[PDB]
Amino acid sequence: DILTGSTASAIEKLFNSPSASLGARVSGHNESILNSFVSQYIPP
Amino acid sequence: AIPVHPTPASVRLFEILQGKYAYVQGQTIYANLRNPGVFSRQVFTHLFKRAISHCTYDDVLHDWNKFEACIQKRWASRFRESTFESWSTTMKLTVRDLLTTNIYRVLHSRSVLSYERYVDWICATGMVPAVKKPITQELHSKIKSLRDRCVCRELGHERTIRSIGTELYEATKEIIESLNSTFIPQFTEVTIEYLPRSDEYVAYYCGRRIRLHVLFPPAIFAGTVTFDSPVQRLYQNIFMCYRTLEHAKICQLLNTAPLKAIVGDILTGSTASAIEKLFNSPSASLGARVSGHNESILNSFVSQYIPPSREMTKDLTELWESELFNTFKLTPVVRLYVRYSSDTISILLGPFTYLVAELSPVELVTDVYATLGIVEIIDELYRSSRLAIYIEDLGRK
Amino acid sequence: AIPVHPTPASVRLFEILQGKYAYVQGQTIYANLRNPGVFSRQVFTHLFKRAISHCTYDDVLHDWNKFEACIQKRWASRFRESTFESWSTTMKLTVRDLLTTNIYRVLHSRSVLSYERYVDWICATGMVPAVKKPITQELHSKIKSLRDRCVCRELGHERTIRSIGTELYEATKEIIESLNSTFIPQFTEVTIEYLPRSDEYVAYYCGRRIRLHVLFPPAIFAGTVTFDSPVQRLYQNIFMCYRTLEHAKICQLLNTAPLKAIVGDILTGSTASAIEKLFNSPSASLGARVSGHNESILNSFVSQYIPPSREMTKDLTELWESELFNTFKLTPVVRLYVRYSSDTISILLGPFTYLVAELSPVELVTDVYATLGIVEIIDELYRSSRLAIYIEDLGRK
Repeated sequence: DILTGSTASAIEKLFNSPSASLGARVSGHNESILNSFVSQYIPP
Repeated sequence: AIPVHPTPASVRLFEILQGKYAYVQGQTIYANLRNPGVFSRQVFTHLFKRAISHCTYDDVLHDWNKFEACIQKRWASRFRESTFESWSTTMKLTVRDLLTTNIYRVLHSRSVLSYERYVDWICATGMVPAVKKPITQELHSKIKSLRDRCVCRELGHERTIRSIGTELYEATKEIIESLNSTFIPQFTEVTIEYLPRSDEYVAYYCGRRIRLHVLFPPAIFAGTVTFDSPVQRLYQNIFMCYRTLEHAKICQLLNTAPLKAIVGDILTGSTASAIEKLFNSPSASLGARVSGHNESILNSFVSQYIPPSREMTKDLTELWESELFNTFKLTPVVRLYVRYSSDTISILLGPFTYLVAELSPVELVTDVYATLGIVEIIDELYRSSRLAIYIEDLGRK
Repeated sequence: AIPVHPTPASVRLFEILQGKYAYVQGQTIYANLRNPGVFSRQVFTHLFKRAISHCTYDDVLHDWNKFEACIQKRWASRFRESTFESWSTTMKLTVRDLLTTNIYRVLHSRSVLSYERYVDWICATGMVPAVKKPITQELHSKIKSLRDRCVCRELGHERTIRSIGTELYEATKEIIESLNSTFIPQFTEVTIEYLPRSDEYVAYYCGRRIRLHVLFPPAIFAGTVTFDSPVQRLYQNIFMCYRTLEHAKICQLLNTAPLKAIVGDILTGSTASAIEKLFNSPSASLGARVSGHNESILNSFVSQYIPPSREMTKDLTELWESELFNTFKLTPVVRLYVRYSSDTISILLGPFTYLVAELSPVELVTDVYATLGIVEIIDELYRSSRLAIYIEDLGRK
């Protein structure tokens, strides 16, 4: 369906998906963050 | 007691051969060994060999003596020599035209036996079911019609042609019984079962136990069934390739909004109305949310990672070509052309001609006869014939 | 009981051959096997072979004896030799001009039988319907007119030409009945149906059950119908390619505003009025909104990702060429030129000449006769003729 679709309904499907925004958490219920970095490493 | 064939594992494994998941450029070589092809060639060269070699030498002796007496009453060693050569050439043309037109109408005729369906079982399962079909009554009339076509070819006036055509009627009779006696079911409608006690394999073609040859036995290692045929091995690489093409199209549709945000007719158009259509579209601005109704964001980053897709299918195509060449030992013409070569005739036509199709009095192909024209077979089968020595024996007066 | 052909799955599969979705450079090779082409060649070489070889030798004997007596009254071994050679050359020219002009007017003549429509069923479905057409009365006059054209060619004064032209009238008679007796419907207006009980295939050409040959049976795996022909396999790759060309034009029209924003005649013009037109246009500034009437934005990023489109169609073209070459075994001239070669004649012209077109007394083509000129056929069919031996027999006095 995605590989063969109308590409207007297919974009309208994916833009409400839960697979469109990563939400990550690091906490111990009192512990604070100090810095954040992002990397796109893909192994060979 | 354990199901084998109609499972979501195996029927998924059959549709890869039809082309449904990751059809790439290497898989097209698999259709180079599903033609009728060589099997029409070996039925041809068997009926040509039997119809020629059964003839005698003494009938040719008085036939040329009938010929030279007809030329002695018309028009002396040079005179006999040009008449002898003409006679031999005319005889070769008549024998060539007296077989190859009779042999095609029985070749391209409908046969319940299909070499195309036998390959689809050898690949991807390793075992072949067969069904007995006794006879059907219209083929008896098709035996009579070629027999009514046989005496119509007897209308010519020569001694050897009556003796050649009689066995050719008999030789095409015994082949056409066997080429319509065994029917092979498609890939559905039959189940193959494994009872563990005295472990054999049983087929059920609509509630009837039929014959089933096993060529490479599947290994049943106590939880599942794994086959030996060279599609079971490529089963893991194909789905590892196909689930990225389904994943790259996911990554290519999330990176289609020209601007992204944290929230806390087209192919042939006027191109002014087309831009005016898309600029009010809901597909022009991504709005993504991450909240638990009290939870706050701290940072935001954006990346345009698109996974490799043209790299996976290049490798998959090379792997498919290598797997096909090695297991069945096909030899390319250098690619330019992909042919059969003799180790493939023993491994594919071997268990077909002798084991499932009950064809006893038939030789296999020679690897030069497998792919070299059709008229290139006929002249060499005339040169290697037992008749051509009898003709060249007449060269010494 | 289950519909097969008039479905949105199959009629979508037919328009790919017409060229409607992803027509790329590889698909143009498919039109290299839809010409009338070889079928006009085998009708030609059958009527040339029948009209030559039926002639005798004794008629040529007194015809040259009629010739040399006409040259003995005018102008002695060297004298006979130059007259013999001239006679033979004149005879060859007359026989060549007495066939090839009569054989073209019956070749390019309208035939209800089209080899072009039979290929469009073999590809993309695998099965061919046929309709019986008994006769039409203007063709009886077209039989009489070529018969009135036959005795007009009898106006020449030679013995062999009256005997050659009589069978040529008869040989073109039996062909022209069969080349107008079977009509093939286009791709619409017929439905093909599958009843499951005693499962055969039935065609309905406007409420009448007609003949239908099945060459590769489609596998009906309990939910859908999948065909075997080499367009069903490429059905998934073409739409995976075509839905990115429709998607790249979406990405190329959102990245056309020179400035983007978060909101909380042209081809031949004066180029000063053209800039003055576009600078007031609504197609010069993208305004995108993301709100739920209380919801606030937190970040904004911009990316110019355009998906690969020239990479998909390069691969699709290579895949199409490979699929066409392997399934039908065409051999290129090295590309420079793409030809038929003998394994394609058995797989395409085989079930046409003998199975759907009721053409019994006809041989297939030789692979050197398939694509080698037209005059290159005629001289070799004269050299391999049964008449040329009778001429060379006269060389020895």
